[PDB]
Amino acid sequence: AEQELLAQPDAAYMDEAQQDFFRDLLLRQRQELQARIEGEFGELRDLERPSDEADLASREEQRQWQLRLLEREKKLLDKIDEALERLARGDYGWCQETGEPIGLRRLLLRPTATLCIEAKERQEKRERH
Repeated sequence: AEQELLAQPDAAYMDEAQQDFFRDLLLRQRQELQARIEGEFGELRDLERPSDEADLASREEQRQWQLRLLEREKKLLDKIDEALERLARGDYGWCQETGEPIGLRRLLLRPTATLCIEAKERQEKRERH
């Protein structure tokens, strides 16, 4: 895998190559998410289909569930679009609190992540109080 290949470079963290890698990843996820949203939309235009009196009860509260997913989903898209821009500005891959590098492994599992590990530990530790 290119993942294998990538997880072998060194203090070349976020060079033109490494960046080009994640731009690919993100865009793929973007198109995937985009098309999945389009799904949950028509999946909604199926509860807008002519309603009946009896099935009205559950069908409404089912539409209620959809709208929250469709909402989570729609936001996730922006999260990606934001990271895709971070890449353009050349601010990608770096921890926002401390300019420190965000793990390459880390970024692989969540390309969308904005903090490095220890920053997250410290932010979760504040949350505890």
